[PDB]
Amino acid sequence: IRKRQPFQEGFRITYDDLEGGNIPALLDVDAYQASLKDDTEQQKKPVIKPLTEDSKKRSYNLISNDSTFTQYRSWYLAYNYGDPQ
Repeated sequence: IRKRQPFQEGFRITYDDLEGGNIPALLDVDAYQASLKDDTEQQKKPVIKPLTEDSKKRSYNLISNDSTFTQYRSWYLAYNYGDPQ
């Protein structure tokens, strides 16, 4: 990663600098699958279920419970999808 204007000094990048580059959460595959399949055993699939914690119950630090984004942010993500302006 380099700085487009290079001669002006300094190159520091902080969390606030990655506007709009918030990393999407990972959906709960198991949950979706299960739901659909037992609906099958009986529609009404809680696809939605962004997963909150990992196996060892380590949090993914979601921005909120009813959102699809985590407090994690990435530079790559931003340069590619963030605001071009």
